[PDB]
Amino acid sequence: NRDPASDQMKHWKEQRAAQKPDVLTTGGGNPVGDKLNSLTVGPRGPLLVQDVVFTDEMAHFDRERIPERVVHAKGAGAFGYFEVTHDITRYSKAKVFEHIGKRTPIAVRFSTVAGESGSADTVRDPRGFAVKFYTEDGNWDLVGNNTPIFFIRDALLFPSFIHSQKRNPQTHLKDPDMVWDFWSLRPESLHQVSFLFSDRGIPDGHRHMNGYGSHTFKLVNANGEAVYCKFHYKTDQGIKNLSVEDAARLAHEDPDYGLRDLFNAIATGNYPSWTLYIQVMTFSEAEIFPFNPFDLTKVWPHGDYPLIPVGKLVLNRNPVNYFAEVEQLAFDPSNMPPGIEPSPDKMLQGRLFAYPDTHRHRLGPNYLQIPVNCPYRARVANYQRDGPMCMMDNQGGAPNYYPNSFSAPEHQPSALEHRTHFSGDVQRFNSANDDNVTQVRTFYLKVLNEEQRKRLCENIAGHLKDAQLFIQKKAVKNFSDVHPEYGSRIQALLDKYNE
Amino acid sequence: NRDPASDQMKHWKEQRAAQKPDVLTTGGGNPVGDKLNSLTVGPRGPLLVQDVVFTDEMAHFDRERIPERVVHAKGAGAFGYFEVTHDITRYSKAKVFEHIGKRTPIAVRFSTVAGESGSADTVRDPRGFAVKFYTEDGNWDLVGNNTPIFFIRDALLFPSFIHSQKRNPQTHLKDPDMVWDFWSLRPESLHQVSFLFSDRGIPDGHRHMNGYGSHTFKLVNANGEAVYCKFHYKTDQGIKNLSVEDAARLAHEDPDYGLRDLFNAIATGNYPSWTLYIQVMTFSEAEIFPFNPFDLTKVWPHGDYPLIPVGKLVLNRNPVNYFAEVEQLAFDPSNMPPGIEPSPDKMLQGRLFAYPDTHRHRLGPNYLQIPVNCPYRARVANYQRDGPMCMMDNQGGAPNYYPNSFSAPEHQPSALEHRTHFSGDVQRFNSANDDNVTQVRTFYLKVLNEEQRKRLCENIAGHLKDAQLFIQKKAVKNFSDVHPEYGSRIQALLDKYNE
Amino acid sequence: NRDPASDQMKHWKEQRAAQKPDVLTTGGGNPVGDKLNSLTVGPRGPLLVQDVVFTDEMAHFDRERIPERVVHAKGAGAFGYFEVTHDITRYSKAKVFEHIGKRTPIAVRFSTVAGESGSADTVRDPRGFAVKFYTEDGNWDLVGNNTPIFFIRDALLFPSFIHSQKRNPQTHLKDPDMVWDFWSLRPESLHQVSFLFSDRGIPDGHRHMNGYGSHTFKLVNANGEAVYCKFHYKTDQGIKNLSVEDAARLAHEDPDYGLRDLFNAIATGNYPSWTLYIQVMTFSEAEIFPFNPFDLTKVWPHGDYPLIPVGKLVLNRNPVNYFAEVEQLAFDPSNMPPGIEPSPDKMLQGRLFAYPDTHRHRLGPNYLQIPVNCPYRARVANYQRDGPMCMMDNQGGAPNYYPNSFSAPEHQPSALEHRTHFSGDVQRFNSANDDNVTQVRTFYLKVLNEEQRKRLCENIAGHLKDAQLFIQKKAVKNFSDVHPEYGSRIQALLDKYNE
Amino acid sequence: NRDPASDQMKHWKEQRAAQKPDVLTTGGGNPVGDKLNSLTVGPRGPLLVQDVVFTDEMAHFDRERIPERVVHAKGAGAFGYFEVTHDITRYSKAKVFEHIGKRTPIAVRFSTVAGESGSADTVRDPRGFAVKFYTEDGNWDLVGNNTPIFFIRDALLFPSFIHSQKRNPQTHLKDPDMVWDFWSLRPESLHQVSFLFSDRGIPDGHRHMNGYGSHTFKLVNANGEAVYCKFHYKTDQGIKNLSVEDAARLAHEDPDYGLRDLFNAIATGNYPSWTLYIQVMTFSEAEIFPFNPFDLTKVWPHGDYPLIPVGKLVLNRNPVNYFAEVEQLAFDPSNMPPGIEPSPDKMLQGRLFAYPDTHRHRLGPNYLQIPVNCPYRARVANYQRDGPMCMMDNQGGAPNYYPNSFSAPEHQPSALEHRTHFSGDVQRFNSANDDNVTQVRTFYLKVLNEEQRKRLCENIAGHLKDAQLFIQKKAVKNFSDVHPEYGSRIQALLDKYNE
Ligand SMILES: NC(=O)C1=CN([C@@H]2O[C@H](COP(=O)(O)OP(=O)(O)OC[C@H]3O[C@@H](n4cnc5c(N)ncnc54)[C@H](OP(=O)(O)O)[C@@H]3O)[C@@H](O)[C@H]2O)C=CC1
Repeated sequence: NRDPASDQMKHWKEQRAAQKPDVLTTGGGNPVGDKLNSLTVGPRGPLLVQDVVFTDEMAHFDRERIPERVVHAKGAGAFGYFEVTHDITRYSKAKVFEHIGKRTPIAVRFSTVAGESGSADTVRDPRGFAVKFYTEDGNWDLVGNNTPIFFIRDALLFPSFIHSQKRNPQTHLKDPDMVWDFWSLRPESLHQVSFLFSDRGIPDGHRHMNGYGSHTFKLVNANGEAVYCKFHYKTDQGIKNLSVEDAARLAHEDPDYGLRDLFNAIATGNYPSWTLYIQVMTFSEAEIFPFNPFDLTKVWPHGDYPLIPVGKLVLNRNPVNYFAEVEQLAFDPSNMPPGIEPSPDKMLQGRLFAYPDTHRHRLGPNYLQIPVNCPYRARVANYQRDGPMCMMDNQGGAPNYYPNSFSAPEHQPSALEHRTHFSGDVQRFNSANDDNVTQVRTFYLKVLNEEQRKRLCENIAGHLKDAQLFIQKKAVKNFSDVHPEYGSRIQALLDKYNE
Repeated sequence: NRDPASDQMKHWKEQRAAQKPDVLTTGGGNPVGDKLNSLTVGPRGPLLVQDVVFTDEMAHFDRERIPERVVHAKGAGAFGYFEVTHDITRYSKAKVFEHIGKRTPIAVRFSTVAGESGSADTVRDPRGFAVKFYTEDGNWDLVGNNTPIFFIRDALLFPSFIHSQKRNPQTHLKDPDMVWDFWSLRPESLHQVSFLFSDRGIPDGHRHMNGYGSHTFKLVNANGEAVYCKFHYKTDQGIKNLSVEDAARLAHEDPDYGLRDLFNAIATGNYPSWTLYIQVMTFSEAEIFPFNPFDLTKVWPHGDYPLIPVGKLVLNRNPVNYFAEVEQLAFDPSNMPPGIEPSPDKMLQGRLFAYPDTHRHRLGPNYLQIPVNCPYRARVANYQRDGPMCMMDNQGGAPNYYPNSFSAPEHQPSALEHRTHFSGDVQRFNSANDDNVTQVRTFYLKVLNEEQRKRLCENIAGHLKDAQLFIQKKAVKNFSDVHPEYGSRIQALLDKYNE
Repeated sequence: NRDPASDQMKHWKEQRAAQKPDVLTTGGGNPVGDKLNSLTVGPRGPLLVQDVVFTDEMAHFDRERIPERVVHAKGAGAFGYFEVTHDITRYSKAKVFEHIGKRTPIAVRFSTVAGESGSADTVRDPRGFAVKFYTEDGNWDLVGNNTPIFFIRDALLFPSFIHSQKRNPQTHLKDPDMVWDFWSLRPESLHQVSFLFSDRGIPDGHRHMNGYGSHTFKLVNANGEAVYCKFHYKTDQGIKNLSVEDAARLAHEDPDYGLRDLFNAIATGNYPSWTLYIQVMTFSEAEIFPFNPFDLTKVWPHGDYPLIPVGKLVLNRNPVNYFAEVEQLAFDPSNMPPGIEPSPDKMLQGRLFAYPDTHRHRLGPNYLQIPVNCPYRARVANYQRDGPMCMMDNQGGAPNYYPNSFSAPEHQPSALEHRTHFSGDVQRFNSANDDNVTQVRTFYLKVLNEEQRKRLCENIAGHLKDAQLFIQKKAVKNFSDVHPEYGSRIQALLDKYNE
Repeated sequence: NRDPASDQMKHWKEQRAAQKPDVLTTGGGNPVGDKLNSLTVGPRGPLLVQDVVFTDEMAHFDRERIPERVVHAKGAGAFGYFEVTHDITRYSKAKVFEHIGKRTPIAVRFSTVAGESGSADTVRDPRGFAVKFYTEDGNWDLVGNNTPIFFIRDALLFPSFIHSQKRNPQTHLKDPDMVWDFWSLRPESLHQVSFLFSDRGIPDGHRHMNGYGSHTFKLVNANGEAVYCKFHYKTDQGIKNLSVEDAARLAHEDPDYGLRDLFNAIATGNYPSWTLYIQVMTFSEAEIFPFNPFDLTKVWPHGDYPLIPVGKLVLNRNPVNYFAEVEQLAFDPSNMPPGIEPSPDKMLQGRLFAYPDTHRHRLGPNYLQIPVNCPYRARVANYQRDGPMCMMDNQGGAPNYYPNSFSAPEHQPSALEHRTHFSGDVQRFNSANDDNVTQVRTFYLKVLNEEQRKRLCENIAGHLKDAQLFIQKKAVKNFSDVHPEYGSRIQALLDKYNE
């Protein structure tokens, strides 16, 4: 008698004992007479083409795979609801926030960043925390991480950053020279790197970590007034981390530790939950903010910008088929219902394009008609047609052009976007040296105690150890810019690692 | 007031008059505020990425097209039912023939062969007549033509034949040298070419032609007893042809003559129907048959093997969305319910591989989950999993391996196929010199009268004249092998056409 | 003996006449022993799987087709050169214009707009005129039409317009009600529609029509100064059109009239050529221009902005394999070498995204690695890696991330784009009511003579007659906004055809 | 200084030291002026579509992934040559064996079977060992394992078997009951399962293991005489394994232990070499062989059928780009040059279909035109045309149909297959009850010593304990069917694991 996950097949048989097993059929529904023996000429003769039973199964096996996610490939999924606990209709007119008590079905995916489909869960890396809201004003995808910040603040460095985080193009091995050459040349990453190599770099499962929308977003109320915001969904189960000692053992003992823990939790009625908060910044407060309010490498301090609670996230359902419901999950930051809008955040702007595009590649042009991705709580009506694997009535014989005098769907003026005024030059602005150390200086000295600062440099030194000396001296110098003792600790550890 | 086809949008709006038009939404279900004006900076400024309304629409527009069919690309569709009128249960145990009165939902596609998506309907070519039967034991695709025979009798020559009937690989033009160089090198085409260039080469729409399964098929009844058979669909609307003169006029006046003719018919309640007949040959009679009974270039003469009535095919429903319902239609001759099986027809054996193969490319690995391709009157249960665009529960948490101790689907031993034993060396047997002339001589002398043979040579000479003299003399000689006068009539016209 | 098009294979054999025929192989290069006969057990036995010769040919045949172009599917191709004849280096620093006499290889594709792969060439429609310049600064794609203007001025209407021009989503028929309903609700189409329905709507082949960039572009010289421009590449063969009477005859007599004609021309040494002009507008003149200089439904009058000659485009080579060379051609308006840039033209803005997107769908992620699409006169080096069907060294073992301390490719600061200043509310500005008639009024009264206007109304009336009366009366008033006699001439024709 | 693998970028820079960095261009070859900062409106403004530098970079990143291999996903690659050292031309007429001393370029891929792209290398599993021979008669793909046998002997069980070895359809976890539920229901796997859980289940890298073709193949010499054969390709480095103790440790310390080991070896001049042997069975010996000579779960004993040496395979070159050269490597067992032919092995027959099929999905229809998949030592000439991503001239304007009178490729009668005679009922013959225990018994009793048997049982029990008890005792029952002492040593241990 084992954990509920391993008893998956066992329960399925029990859940069906009263029923008789179905007739085994071909993909076309034709009953198979025998599926253990190939159609051959004589007992030791060759196989026939006429064996259409064989081909139909064999061919589908051959196409079982789809391209994995280009980032965050290793993933865990769950389902539940979002429930409003406070009224913030003064900030957002989004129906998902309409009144206290309102529930919205959600879909959540947890993931790592660099690891592939088969990688270990208990490794040092950021963690994905994507949430899909099935609202009546369409689907809302809040694709956030377990950190309030990221390593870079311009989307043009994202493909580069990821490459450096993955495998060498010739050797196909993880190479720390790629890792630290990038990080040391781009000191803006100092903030997020400090987070990653801290205790929270290896969370104890998916239920013991916080989530952040990271990006500054725009909220718009009914009168047409707008504010900026941050999304924080903090763990109700409490922050708990794994030791570098306990994370490494698990890496071979249970590669899918996070997958198994989440599944076991929900299956056993122990439902994990998060409390959704926001921070709010007025357009006025945005212009006087000491840093760039849309810099993804920046946080909003809690003292100046307190958390305003909105609701609860509860995961109370395990997926039924992992592939069909979790691996085919597609999240689009461009999915924003009326009342929630993007800020001019350089990184967020890039994500508005990238995600729908990649889903059309990874899953298909009509990925939005896949059940788990469908906005099934909205009525989709538009002038979009066809595409590979078209799955519904394709909107019937409805007029497919707009405008028309034949009463096909109409635009909704209520859903017009907030109008902002901008001015300046149209060119590429250098953002590389906005203040990269001040908030990092704050994190190191004020948030961490002396013991965590000690482990922080150790985790850093242990990985920086593999880079060339010129990359090392560059990294240490970048760290010294945060705090001299911080920089001197890492290199002090390095002088011991270099024998 | 006009024909029903053109009034489609008019009728669509009338059908909705009580309702108010829907809110125009994105694929993610988010209402759009305006879909007539782009998000720009100032009235004459640049476009913004944060405008996801444009991208989501445009990106979908970009992927509207899927590969057209490699052959029979130009198509017309309709739906209806198959109804059993006579008892043929002594020959087949197939549920589709179970008792008199039995109805099966069907799907029919009509097509030409060589023309691409935009070509004219009224051209000389064979015609497709594919019928999809939605039976309880899965789908039955009886994929037939308007001819009992074909141009070739070996599956390895099919790509070649097709290439020769389509466009020249350099000029992208129809090439008479490609067409007849082939035909003259493969005299077996003499039978079907004679059919093609007769009156029935250009049918007056799809409602005035017969359809044939062409292939000899196998029928197996409840006792496991087997016979060979042919399928015949004779028009209840009567054979009716176009003169080449009026077919040519319609080619520019109405490129979609056959498509609209069908649509207008059904919409005005005038439902087209065909009468299903069979011919039956016992294992005893097959071996004493003068020719190869599985030779696709051979008919079974009515004198020896008369038609046995089975039922009626009735088309009484038009497609609602052509693309979702007719362009994504997939017929697999390999889709055969218990009671219907393949003969050793070299060509039919080849078709068992090709169609499922091409559909996985054209539509996708999971093309059978598309509504019109789905066997919705049967329960698909098997150990096939995953694949791109997985659309249902993916059969849940059911055990995905076979055999298993967990009550996942089981084979059904009753649905085993009839067992025949075969022998001779396993080798590549030459089929080039089976009787190519006897049945053709028969067709020329017995079935055609003096005026139709006269037009037959005129229709042939009119096309062969564009081929080189060495090809003409080669083709004519093949026609001379059929009948001296047949060869001599063609050469008489060619000498005038050659100036 | 026949035209060069018909003798393609004939010449192919003679051009090879000295050599022995090559060994017929599988895709894996294995020689075939027999490709006319299937491997079976006994002369009348079932086909074997062990026949991998059959499978390999058939499997490839099954995948011969790729998704056709969403628009401009019916096409003719040629290759040649662009030669600079005049000096415009004071306007553009682009290498393609560097000195007089300089030649650059080009590729040209001709197309209609609405017709599918099999549709007729000689129909009333705009004509595609895409030119790809293989410059040292990368490829330059000038994707223009045979008209200086278009039907719409916002990219959000393009999917709408196209749908209206193609087949009904239910009946799959061309629908005059769809066609004019769009046009009548959108009077901005009045300009281009006026072009389309008089003589130049049906050009006599591809060599007797002009080409236009239509869009306003930006030119930037060595001093960093910018101007706006229009591209006109006018035919050296002279404008020549087909009458409605016989253009219709060719639709059925020779569906590929332009396809054959273009091929025949080059092969017989008559190389077609076009003379490239530009028009130039300063930023200052853009500010005083009476209309929106980026309204695609507007021309720059020759009086105000005279043509400046640049060079010749000459097509002097026929393609060798149509598919590999013309069907796989991908033109990207986003392909612009340093010195040539986009204006804030809304329609042009949309094309920057749309074209690269669909090409990744239609052809593939690595579509730029296809020979005709490859920038073979430039050195492609970047941090792009992998993707489906990667065909080269994949840039070797070079570092794939940027920045790096390992001497991977570097930015070229000179190649930065022009800096413009923009400001205004970020909002969707209504352009629906920009002047729709003035330039149209000018075209009607000043450019056309009395019979061309008479023929113009006939062609419109001949097409509009099939639409509903409310659509007719709506359209006529739109035409009346151009000129009272114009609307009334059309209306005089409609009242008798409506019996 | 570090291992050669880690110094890849260091060395890349050195090889380039004289050179200055390339001009960074778009995929279309246009140089980019700045690729670190985005095109925006104002320093803190929104992103523009006009930034095509960004869009195309992101879009290509979005499409970097292709479906990983459905099996054998985790892989290592190397290149070298095959050298003939002995004469076996009396057995085979294949050009790869034509004379002593002859060298042929090879491509090798090493792999696990079940693990995905991110899985650990040092796990208990079979090892893939594929060799691609680039012969003048086309490519010869010898797709073998590190075992002479397999778990099953019929192709219809392969997809089922694989699923059981992979992840649970709901929980997405490795599931021990799935593994053994299958294995215990199919006792033929006892042989391969016995091999797997012995020392050689976890080899010390890829250079310390043997390769086997496993399948019986056919050899044909010039006289048309045929023999059956097994390929045994033995390591020159000697068998060397990792204990499970350090194999578990290496699993988290170095996920790509084998990948790095292979690369490091080749880079340091330490070239791995293996010796190719064959076993030969005459048609006469096949009829008297006590077991099925085509049973993939059976070996040919060395005593009756001694090893005949053929040549050497040597790997002396590392890949330059892993993706282009190793991840896109495609092996087809159906790729067989004249002189090598398939036996009637049920499993091998299935693989003729499966591999070409899956590659058309994974890589593309035209995957054989990929450099590493291309038969560059052969001339591909045939009548195959078009398809997505066509990369050469597509065989020019050559005639695309066969037969033809225009001197296109001709079949080569020399390349006909060996002709065999067969007889029997065409039916599905049951292979479940061929002798499943005898050859396993000798391995346990005669080949293993007393300590290896002890560990064999420990490793099984260590893994089998996780399955349900009803599954365990059934599996244990199979082990006792091999030998009573073998079964209960295992059973003594499971009962210890059952607390
Ligand atoms: N046996 C068959 O299935 C067919 C036979 N034939 C040809 O007729 C010869 C004799 O057949 P037999 O059965 O002995 O005598 P029949 O006269 O009974 O064969 C009559 C068949 O010829 C068909 N037919 C009549 N005119 C044409 C035409 N212009 N183009 C194509 N088909 C036409 C009829 O179609 P309908 O059924 O509408 O009268 C009928 O099916 C055969 O050798 C064969 O070549 C022709 C078609 C099929």
